[PDB]
Amino acid sequence: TIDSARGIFPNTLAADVVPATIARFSQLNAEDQLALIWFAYLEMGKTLTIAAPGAASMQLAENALKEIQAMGPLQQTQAMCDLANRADTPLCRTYASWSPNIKLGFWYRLGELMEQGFVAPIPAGYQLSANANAVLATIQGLESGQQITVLRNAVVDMGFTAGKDGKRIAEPVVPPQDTASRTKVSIEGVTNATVLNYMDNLNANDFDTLIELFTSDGALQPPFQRPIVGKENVLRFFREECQNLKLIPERGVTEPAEDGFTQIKVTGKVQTPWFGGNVGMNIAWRFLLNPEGKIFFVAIDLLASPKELLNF
Ligand SMILES: CC1=C(/C=C/C(C)=C/C=C/C(C)=C/C=C/C=C(C)/C=C/C=C(C)/C=C/C2=C(C)C(=O)CCC2(C)C)C(C)(C)CCC1=O
Ligand SMILES: [Cl-]
Repeated sequence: TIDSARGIFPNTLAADVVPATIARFSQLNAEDQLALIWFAYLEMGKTLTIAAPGAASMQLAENALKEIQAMGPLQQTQAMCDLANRADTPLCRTYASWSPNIKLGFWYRLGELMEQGFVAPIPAGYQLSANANAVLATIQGLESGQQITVLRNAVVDMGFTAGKDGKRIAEPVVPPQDTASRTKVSIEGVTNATVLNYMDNLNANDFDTLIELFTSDGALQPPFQRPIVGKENVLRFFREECQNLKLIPERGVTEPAEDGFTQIKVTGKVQTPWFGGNVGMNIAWRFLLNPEGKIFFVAIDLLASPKELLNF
């Protein structure tokens, strides 16, 4: 089953401090949630610059941003608290319809406006609650790759989803990289063509080729999230959330599994277009391939430390 395949390579130590820290953050008072992330954002910006949101994304968030910018200060603060509290409001429903990148670009803009004083800032001299100060301390002790994953997950969690098949807004799909200019990965130990083609197609934004590597019932499990099952949902996820990554796999190991299956573990690094080469996340991929080589299951794990990379 997909759910049992979740257990392959049980030695892999994932960075479960990330969902732990998100769960602590999610307990906090909404104003402290907003202050804490402001605090973390300012500090992090001393050494790491976030890439600008794409034009399409900004256009899609523009109405909502304008609405907030038109509010009085107290209402601005209430609107941001509504998003953090996951209140059911029109703003919260609009926000929930957005892909992660659009939500991130919305908050990018608000951060700039708060820095400039045009959107109500965190109150001057604000002191975090006892629980919130310790949450921030944990965040600031993590590796940058973990730090940025905590911030993304806090952003994505905000807002209010009412319904099963509500509208989904995402950025337009980029055209795949021309075949001529495509790079090929090299992985120590691993010549498996399905793994190599996985990595190379994702790096080229070639989602239609990538999806064809999977079994019809196959699943992909992103870090700290449940498996996404079947070709339509996995392709959806590629198109909405997996554009412009850079996968830098380094080494792997290849083992038999029950029934002519093969299990392969690869470790390496990943860069998100929000940070480019300044943040390299430590990642493992865990593949379960059927006898024909298609992908029945792949898990992508954020690793606890670089000491989890194979043969560090
Ligand atoms: C919120 C907020 C603010 C602002 C906050 C702001 C502006 C925060 C901005 C935060 C940003 C821009 C975070 C970006 C994170 C991106 C990550 C972790 C991507 C990981 C990708 C991975 C691992 C993908 C890997 C993958 C591989 C390898 C596969 O093989 C398959 C695909 C898959 C995707 C799984 C303010 C500052 C205004 C204060 C108030 C406040 O609350
Ligand atoms: Cl990303």
